[PDB]
Parts: sequence; structure tokens; C-alpha cells
Amino acid sequence: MDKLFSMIEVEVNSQCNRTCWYCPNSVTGEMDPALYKTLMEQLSSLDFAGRISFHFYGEPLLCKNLDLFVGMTTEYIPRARPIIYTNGDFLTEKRLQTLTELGIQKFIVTQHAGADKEKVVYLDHSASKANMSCMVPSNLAVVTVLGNVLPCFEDFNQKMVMGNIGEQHISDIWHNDKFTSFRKMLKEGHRGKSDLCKNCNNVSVQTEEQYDYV
Ligand code: SF4
Ligand code: SF4
Repeated sequence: MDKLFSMIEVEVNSQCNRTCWYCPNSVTGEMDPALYKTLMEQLSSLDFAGRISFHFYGEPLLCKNLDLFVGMTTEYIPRARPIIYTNGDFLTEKRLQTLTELGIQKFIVTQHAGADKEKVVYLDHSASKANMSCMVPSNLAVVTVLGNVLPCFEDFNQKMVMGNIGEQHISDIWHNDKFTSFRKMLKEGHRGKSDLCKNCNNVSVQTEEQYDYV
């Protein structure tokens, strides 16, 4: 559990404009800029050089402080790789060029339920797991609007709060007993033991099982 996370997902805002029935959203608003600043300071103290995204289960382009937050990543963690995951409904050409200049290296746009292109990827939405490994808690930290740290993007209900960055350094949370044993337990495939993982049907995302098939 020594290796730092390679991706951190930050819920800079919790609302999304869509109502996708397949999404946890169906069925506060924005992250305190002070809270985002202490996260930047912590990530800066680690010389963080992995990926950073701005979407948990909300639409980042709805965040009124998005430009500020993106600009701060370039100041605090210029080695990191800022990525926007967005439904695209707010992504005008102007926002795109502005966000790119501020530091975003990639936009992953997903046309969802309803209704710079080198840096734009366009997608369109369109039991026995008890022993499966999973490497997500070894690679990914999630930070919610209120600062809670989760081991996975699946934990919408925050069953596995590892700590809170408003109260503790994210490196210390990442390396605490609870997070360390969890990622070890999931690396060994003990999904059945976790209330988060035991019913999870992730088979392709950071699993040994992923080399097979298709
Ligand atoms: S656009 Fe994405 S985050 Fe928003 S409701 Fe749909 S699936 Fe959920
Ligand atoms: S098994 Fe599922 S819920 Fe558990 S850490 Fe992996 S992806 Fe997340």
C-alpha cells in the first residue's frame, strides 16, 4: 500500500443537470473554495504528478469556481494531469478553449440520457464476484464536496469514508490502517468481506480479470 494514488477525483460540485435513471443521482451544492485550496496544498506537498479529475457524480462545468480551481491545479500541481469528465451540455467552444488554456489536458464528453478535439474524447452512453481482485483502492482516491475521502468511484453512499481532508492530510488518510488494509484486502480479492465491494460487478476496471476477454 506504499504507492500513492495515481488518480484523484474531486467532487468540486455535487449537482448534475441530468436525471439519468441508471445514475446514483437518480434517485451541499459546491465545494468550499477554502476546502479546495487545502486539497491543492496537500497535493502540492506530495509533488503530485498523477491524474486529477473534477467529477464524482456531478457535472463539473456547473461549478461556478471551475476556472479558479483549474487554474490552481496548474499553480499547485503543474506536473499533474487535469481531466474533465462532462456530459457536454455546458461545453461551448469558449469554455473548451478557456479550460484548455487554464490547464485541462483532456475532455471526456459523454452524451447522456435525454436529451480542441484532440483533447476531446466523445462517448455516448448507449455472487462469483466475491473472490475477484480489484486495484481501484490502490490507484484512486475520491474527495467529496465536503472533503470525505473514499477508496472508489462506486462509493456513492460513502460506505467507506477513509477520512476527511479538512481534518487530516490526504497522504495520512491514504496510508492509515483502514485504507491500507482495504486496498490489501481488495488486492487479494476479498470483495465478499466489504459491504462496498461484495455486490460490486466491476470486472473490467483495474482487476486481474481484465485481460480476459474481448
Ligand atoms: S450526466 Fe452523468 S452524472 Fe449526470 S445524472 Fe447522468 S450519469 Fe449521472
Ligand atoms: S470491487 Fe467495486 S466497489 Fe470495490 S473498490 Fe473495486 S470497483 Fe470499487
